[PDB]
Amino acid sequence: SMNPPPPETSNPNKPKAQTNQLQYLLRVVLKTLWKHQFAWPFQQPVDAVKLNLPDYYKIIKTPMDMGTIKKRLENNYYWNAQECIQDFNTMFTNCYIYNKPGDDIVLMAEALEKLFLQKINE
Ligand SMILES: CCOc1cc(N2CCC(O)CC2)ccc1Nc1ncc2c(n1)N(C)c1ccccc1C(=O)N2C
Repeated sequence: SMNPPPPETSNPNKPKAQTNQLQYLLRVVLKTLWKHQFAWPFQQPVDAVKLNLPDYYKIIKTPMDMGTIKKRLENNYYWNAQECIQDFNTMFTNCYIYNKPGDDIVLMAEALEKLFLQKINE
């Protein structure tokens, strides 16, 4: 019947930071993934209503997507780069937990994860 609210992208109790690694994650790592041909499923929250996934938000306890990560980065939401990296890992992990080995969406996530890891190697 209804999707939960997307994850928060701003929080005035949460100190704003921008570190040099966070600056790289936005301007290089997120930008590279965002423009990839496999990005489209991950550019917004999972729409469990439209995809007809009544159990998604029961199983996936920390939903995450790159639209949220982009906004977090743009809003200086993260305290350091490790917390941003954790969000990306959560995003890939959610897709692997909900879906099945060999599903196209899974194979897309694995390719983006590999790319992500290659880019965070600078
Ligand atoms: C922006 C446009 O988004 C979509 C368009 C279409 N279609 C449908 C069929 C029409 O004919 C044309 C368009 C289908 C899916 C998406 N979006 C989308 N968002 C998130 C997920 C995802 N798909 N996949 C594939 C998953 C499917 C099942 C369970 C989980 C997921 C999943 O883990 N993620 C990340």
